[PDB]
Amino acid sequence: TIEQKTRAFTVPNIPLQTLSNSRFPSLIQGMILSPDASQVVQFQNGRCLIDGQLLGTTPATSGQLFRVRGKINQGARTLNLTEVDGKPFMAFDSPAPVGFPDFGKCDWHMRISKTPNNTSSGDPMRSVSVQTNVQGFVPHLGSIQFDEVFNHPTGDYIGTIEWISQPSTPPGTDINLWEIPDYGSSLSQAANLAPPVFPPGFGEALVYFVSAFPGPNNRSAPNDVPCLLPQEYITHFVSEQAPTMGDAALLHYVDPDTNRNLGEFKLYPGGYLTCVPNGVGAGPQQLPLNGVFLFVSWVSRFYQLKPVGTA
Amino acid sequence: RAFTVPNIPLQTLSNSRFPSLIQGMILSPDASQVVQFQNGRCLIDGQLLGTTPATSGQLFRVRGKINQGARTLNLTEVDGKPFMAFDSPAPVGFPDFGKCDWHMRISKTPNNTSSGDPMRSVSVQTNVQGFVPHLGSIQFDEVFNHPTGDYIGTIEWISQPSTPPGTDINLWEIPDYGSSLSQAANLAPPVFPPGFGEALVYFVSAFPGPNNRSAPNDVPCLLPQEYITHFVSEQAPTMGDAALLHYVDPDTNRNLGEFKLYPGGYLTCVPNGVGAGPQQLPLNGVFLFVSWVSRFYQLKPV
Ligand SMILES: CC(=O)N[C@H]1[C@H](Oc2ccc([N+](=O)[O-])cc2)O[C@H](CO)[C@@H](O[C@@H]2O[C@@H](C)[C@@H](O)[C@@H](O)[C@@H]2O)[C@@H]1O[C@@H]1O[C@H](CO)[C@H](O)[C@H](O)[C@H]1O[C@@H]1O[C@@H](C)[C@@H](O)[C@@H](O)[C@@H]1O
Ligand SMILES: CC(=O)N[C@H]1[C@H](Oc2ccc([N+](=O)[O-])cc2)O[C@H](CO)[C@@H](O[C@@H]2O[C@@H](C)[C@@H](O)[C@@H](O)[C@@H]2O)[C@@H]1O[C@@H]1O[C@H](CO)[C@H](O)[C@H](O)[C@H]1O[C@@H]1O[C@@H](C)[C@@H](O)[C@@H](O)[C@@H]1O
Ligand code: NA
Ligand code: NA
Repeated sequence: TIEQKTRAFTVPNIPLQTLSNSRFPSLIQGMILSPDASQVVQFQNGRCLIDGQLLGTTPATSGQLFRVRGKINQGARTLNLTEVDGKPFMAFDSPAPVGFPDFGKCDWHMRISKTPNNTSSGDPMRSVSVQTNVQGFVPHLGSIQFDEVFNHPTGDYIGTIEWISQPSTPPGTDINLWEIPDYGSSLSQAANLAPPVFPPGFGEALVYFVSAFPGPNNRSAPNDVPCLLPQEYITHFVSEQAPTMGDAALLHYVDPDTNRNLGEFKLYPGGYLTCVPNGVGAGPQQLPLNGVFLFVSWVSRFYQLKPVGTA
Repeated sequence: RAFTVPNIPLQTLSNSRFPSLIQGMILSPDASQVVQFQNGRCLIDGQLLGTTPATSGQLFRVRGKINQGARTLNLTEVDGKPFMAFDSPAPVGFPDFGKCDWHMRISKTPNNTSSGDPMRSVSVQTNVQGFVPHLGSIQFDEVFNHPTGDYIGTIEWISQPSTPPGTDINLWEIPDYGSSLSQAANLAPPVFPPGFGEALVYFVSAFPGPNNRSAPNDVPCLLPQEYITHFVSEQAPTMGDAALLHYVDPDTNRNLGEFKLYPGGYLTCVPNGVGAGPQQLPLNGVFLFVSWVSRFYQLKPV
């Protein structure tokens, strides 16, 4: 319809501190730049074009995000993946089932239970561990491998990663949540991976939204999980499907108390934000978390942003 | 601002009492069922009620301080901000699962270590003297012999209440937020069956744990969480007694049934006799706002 092809672009009118991470369900706790200015990312969750096209394993909503489901035989180590709703995972079509975790460079410590409940007594929760850099980690091929033999009844199991730790191998290496796992095998490449996102350069830098995930690391600091977009942005775009009318959407991060612009950002159609750091050490991490991103105008990709923060 | 609801199939939307996909749309098994959920409560102009969060990020989490050797979790908001006593039933997003024991998993935050499993199991009964979230605290079943600090987590699975012994889980109910001395202030109000041929519509998702029926623990809620987020963002003024919705098959554009969305944040339909109701409909439909109507507008039976 005319209305559909002329639908004005909008973003959710909610403060950032109230919005959610798109790599796991949690409130956003900060904005950061990547420690390495050359950091390329290839997250498989939290990937959506601003006209509402989902990429990688990204779900439309948080209901499906960061869950794992599959069948496992008693005495086996192999979880044969399905979609979160129990339907078959069409392998080679996607890197993994929709919402499957994309936490690379760490060990996963999962909690799962047999579904649906068919019991009248007892604790149904089971602890399993998954390494992501071993030959058995092949979600693209339809399966992942637990560390230990699964001595519990054969069936359909659902759950999630509860906490993460430093990868078992190579021994001594740290968690690196900037990376995704290898979804494929030594024999087969993972098909339909969401593409990499490169630093824009020319004064601009990628903006990441972070939330702490349980577990230790070599730095005795929170495991901050960076993502490109709040989940509510993704849901909004999927619902709205507003046509992209320019190279980038200029956003102002506005203080709700004073109505003053705290920082200029560009939201690119590929589904990521940039800013111009106001010198070394400056950046969006210096801004309060109660601001609201407001859509100002479609702009050229060459449009220059006022630098944000203080060096 | 014109009123709209999210253009996303129902099966892709989320429960507003815990983060999970909606797996069904039902009427209450008891036609006289009154509900008083504290989460998933939002006026359709974007006004949150009870303990309802704007988004799923805050939903169904518990945070507080606990001392090594104590049984008491002194609650904060999920972001660590102080919780004000006597003001609300509980912190924003605090679970509202009544008539069950809670089996929680929590961890000390932020991480300040390079070693170890940080996860702790604790259990909470909701009908005991120590369950007083309105006063800012809940009591664990066992003494907490783990380091003092700021803990965050959620309910992992539920079971039949410890007392009275033998009683079953009933997720149509909420816990007792209040104390012996005072009732909880600012509870979201009860929602009563509308009568006049109409019936309340509930969105259901399964939650882990046993029960006396050896069946799934089904969690009913009044609105998908995405509807709440939408209303909070849009803040569209209510301009009729009810918003008339069509539940549309997006594959064909066929109208599968008429519903009313009331200003108080709940949906009704008219069942076409017994056996009929929204549970007969496929879950891939999208609700579409059609018109503001008066409360006397008669719905076509579903
Ligand atoms: C405190 C506890 O663990 N209670 C268990 C109970 O434990 C014992 C029974 C007898 C002895 N003994 O001879 O000395 C020692 C320990 O065992 C029964 C039977 O297995 C458990 O009840 C059953 O499982 C529950 C999950 C419910 O489905 C219940 O209906 C079943 O009968 C009992 O577990 C507790 O049951 C309570 C209701 O009666 C209530 O549901 C409570 O939350 C349950 O405790 C939880 O589950 C336990 C298995 C355990 O994990 C505990 O830490 C949890 O809090
Ligand atoms: C298999 C295991 O449990 N590995 C543990 C290791 O356990 C033992 C140490 C010594 C004995 N013994 O003398 O007989 C027996 C078992 O203990 C070390 C600490 O000394 C653990 O490493 C530390 O904790 C981890 C969570 C990491 O933070 C790590 O950096 C710390 O040094 C070790 O845990 C495993 O470490 C691996 C990296 O080296 C990897 O992170 C792996 O996932 C860890 O295993 C998990 O955590 C354990 C504590 C345990 O809960 C296990 O079930 C988990 O899979
Ligand atoms: Na692999
Ligand atoms: Na109480």
